[PDB]
Amino acid sequence: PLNFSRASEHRNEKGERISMINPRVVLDENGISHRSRYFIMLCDNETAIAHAKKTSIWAVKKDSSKRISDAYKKASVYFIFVAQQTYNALGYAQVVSDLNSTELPFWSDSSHAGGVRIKWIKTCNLFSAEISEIVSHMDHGSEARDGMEMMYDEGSRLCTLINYAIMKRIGRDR
RNA sequence: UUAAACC
Repeated sequence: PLNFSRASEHRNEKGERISMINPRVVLDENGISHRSRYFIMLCDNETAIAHAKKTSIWAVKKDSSKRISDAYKKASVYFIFVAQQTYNALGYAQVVSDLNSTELPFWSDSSHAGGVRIKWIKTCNLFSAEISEIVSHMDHGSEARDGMEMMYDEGSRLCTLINYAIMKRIGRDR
């Protein structure tokens, strides 16, 4: 079972922090991998998520746009989509363009900085108690804030849990 | 709906 209480204590022989799931993955002092970075999208709008599952365009919020665009410079960047009120996992996707003002989804509003293209990896409408728990403690033990970056081990565990449910025919949406 | 990466 994953426990972050001692995550800072997982270290290699050089003193670098390493992942609790895969000890070969070197992390910064925030638990983030320079190679693979994960952001949560807390979805409150059925129209937006259904349109994004069809068209693969997402609107990024002003408050998280700079950090996401900076992460896209040298890492693979993933968005994990979670329904805000129920914490159902809706899927996860890789960001395959940077922020731009040329291609916006029609549902974007003044909260959004611009658009990105995504490539869906899995889609679902899934309840999992461990996904719920990870989202509920993502901000230092308190609930995730929309657009926040999470730790490598949180992103990787969420992808594993989504994949596992889909392969068991649980929470599929297609 | 075969995560990616690392091995």
